[PDB]
Amino acid sequence: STTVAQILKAKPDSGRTIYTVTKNDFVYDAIKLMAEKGIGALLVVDGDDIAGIVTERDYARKVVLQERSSKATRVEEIMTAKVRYVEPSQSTDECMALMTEHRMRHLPVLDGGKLIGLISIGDLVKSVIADQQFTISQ
Amino acid sequence: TTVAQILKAKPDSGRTIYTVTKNDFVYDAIKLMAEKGIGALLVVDGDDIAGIVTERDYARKVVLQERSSKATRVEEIMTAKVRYVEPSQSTDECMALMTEHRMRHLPVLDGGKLIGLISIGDLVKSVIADQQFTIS
Ligand SMILES: NC(=O)c1ccc[n+]([C@@H]2O[C@H](COP(=O)([O-])OP(=O)(O)OC[C@H]3O[C@@H](n4cnc5c(N)ncnc54)[C@H](O)[C@@H]3O)[C@@H](O)[C@H]2O)c1
Ligand SMILES: NC(=O)c1ccc[n+]([C@@H]2O[C@H](COP(=O)([O-])OP(=O)(O)OC[C@H]3O[C@@H](n4cnc5c(N)ncnc54)[C@H](O)[C@@H]3O)[C@@H](O)[C@H]2O)c1
Ligand SMILES: Nc1ncnc2c1ncn2[C@@H]1O[C@H](COP(=O)(O)O)[C@@H](O)[C@H]1O
Ligand SMILES: Nc1ncnc2c1ncn2[C@@H]1O[C@H](COP(=O)(O)O)[C@@H](O)[C@H]1O
Repeated sequence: STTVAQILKAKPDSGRTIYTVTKNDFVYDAIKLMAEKGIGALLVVDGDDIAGIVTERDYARKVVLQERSSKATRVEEIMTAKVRYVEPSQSTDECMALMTEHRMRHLPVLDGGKLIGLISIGDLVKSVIADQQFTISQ
Repeated sequence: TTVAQILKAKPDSGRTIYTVTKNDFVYDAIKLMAEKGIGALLVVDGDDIAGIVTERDYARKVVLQERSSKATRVEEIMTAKVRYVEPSQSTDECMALMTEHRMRHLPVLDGGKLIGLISIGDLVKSVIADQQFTIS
């Protein structure tokens, strides 16, 4: 088994950086920040406690299709509150099952109740093939 | 495991491809993605593959550019240079492509004929679909 710890150590710097917004932030500001960092999710924090999680999938489904403006809508209105998480001990296979079964591409990592990072379906796919050999022609 | 097997694994053997035209409005693309529970649409120019548009394009190229989805065409935000695979190819190859090129969707062509579409989630499922897990 390859672990969540190992996935984070591979991440740049060294998975320690979690990009974040508060519940009161405008959705528009969430979307601008995602764009600035090249990411598709933000952990929603209200002063150190995990409030929820908001992603590009949330923005595509719950704003303009609901007659809302990202500028006049707050993150809380579209985020998922019941956040599923993993611990650094868990295997990538377990993580992939969770993502598949619950239809989510992001998993915060809590260690003893401390948020230590965040992993995504992309980090998991990379670990599956990262050491395999390919050709440009293949 | 092959792309063909990934397609076979899907409910209608992956025969359905949810599609839009280059002239359609982004809002109609977005509406349709919601309607069908998906994150991408193949963009057709009346029977030829013109591009691909995903929830990521929508997140990046519309309101952040002062545009409205009712007032913007799919062509404006789509990716015109589409990468694809054929059924012969292995899931590892598809995973590498998605990782290296930062895309989560691959149309599947067979002899220049579109047969279906696979996503990063189809690949991840194949990796663990046979594996045993407990709730605990
Ligand atoms: N070449 C690579 O190193 C690499 C790594 C990861 C993903 N990818 C690919 O790029 C695309 C990335 O999308 P994804 O589907 O994994 O989702 P994503 O775009 O949300 O994730 C991209 C990277 O940013 C990180 N990230 C996302 N949200 C974060 C947050 N709030 N705080 C801190 N870090 C965060 C992820 O852990 C991941 O490493 C996919 O096509 C995937 O295959 C490539
Ligand atoms: N339980 C399952 O069987 C299952 C299967 C696939 C994905 N997932 C999960 O659900 C989420 C789905 O996201 P995703 O990131 O793979 O992207 P997605 O939301 O675009 O894909 C969802 C499913 O719809 C299909 N699809 C998407 N666009 C299509 C189009 N234009 N035409 C035809 N089919 C299309 C995909 O191939 C995939 O099977 C992820 O968390 C993933 O892990 C679960
Ligand atoms: N760790 C998580 N726990 C619970 N829900 C999540 C998590 N990550 C994402 N989601 C939600 O699941 C949906 C898809 O997210 P994603 O596939 O990560 O874009 C969105 O409605 C998200 O808010
Ligand atoms: N098969 C593909 N070929 C080329 N570009 C793609 C492909 N799939 C998605 N993209 C683009 O890559 C970015 C991320 O897409 P996705 O991860 O599939 O949401 C978006 O700008 C898409 O338009």
